[PDB]
Amino acid sequence: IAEPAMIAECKTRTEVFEISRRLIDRTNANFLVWPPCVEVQRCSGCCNNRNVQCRPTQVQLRPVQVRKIEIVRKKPIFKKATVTLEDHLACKCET
Amino acid sequence: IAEPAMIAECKTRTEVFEISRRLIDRTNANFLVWPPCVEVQRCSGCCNNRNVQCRPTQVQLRPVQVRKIEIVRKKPIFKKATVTLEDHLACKCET
DNA sequence: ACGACACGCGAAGCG
DNA sequence: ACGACACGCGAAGCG
Ligand SMILES: [Mg+2]
Ligand SMILES: [Mg+2]
Ligand code: NA
Ligand code: NA
Repeated sequence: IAEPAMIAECKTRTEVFEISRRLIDRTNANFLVWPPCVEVQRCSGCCNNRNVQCRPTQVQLRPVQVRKIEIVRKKPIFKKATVTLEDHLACKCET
Repeated sequence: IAEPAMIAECKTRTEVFEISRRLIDRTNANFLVWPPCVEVQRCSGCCNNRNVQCRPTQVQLRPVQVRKIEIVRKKPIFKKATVTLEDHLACKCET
C-alpha cells in the first residue's frame, strides 16, 4: 500500500542547535564547552505557495548552563557559562 | 533558573522533505504536484568528537502517493504519482 | 502557463 | 594543546 502523502505543514519541530563558542567568548580561544549541541524548537514546513515563507510569530528565550573548561598552561579551570537559546513557540505562513 | 544544557544526542528526529519534481518526471516540465513537502525521519544530533558523524544504521523505504496535474493546452489531466520516501530507523556515531 | 464548478470551498460532492 | 583520579568510569564520588 502507498498512503496519500500528507503535507509537512508550517509549525514548530525539534531541531539541533550547535552551541557557538564564539558567543561564549569572542576574545579568547583557549577553552572547551560541553555539551556541543542542544535541542531547540523551530518553525519548519511548507506553505501553499512561494510568495509566503514559514516564519515564527512568538519566540521564547531560554537560558541554559553549559560546562566550560579554560585551559591555562595545560591545566583546566572549571567554569560555567550561560547560553541564551531561542525557541520558536508559534509559526504562520507570512509575507 | 538556567537549566543544565542537555546534549542533542545522535538519533532519529522528524525532518521536512521537499518532494522533487525532477524525480517524478525528468523529461517533461508541464506538471504540478501536491503536496510539495512531507515529514520524514532523519538521523541528527552530535557525537562525542569530530572523528565520528551521526549516520543511519537501518533505513525504511516508504512509498507515498502524490497528486499530479499535467497541463495540456491549458487544461488539467489528473494523475497520481508514487514517491518512494526514505526514513531513517536507527543511527549510531560512526567512522 | 497564462490569481471546472449555476457559487464557494476544496474527464470531487455538499449546501 | 600537546588519546586529575591509588583505577576505571565520568582546585566529582563510588566501588
Ligand atoms: Mg449541485
Ligand atoms: Mg577512594
Ligand atoms: Na465543482
Ligand atoms: Na577522580
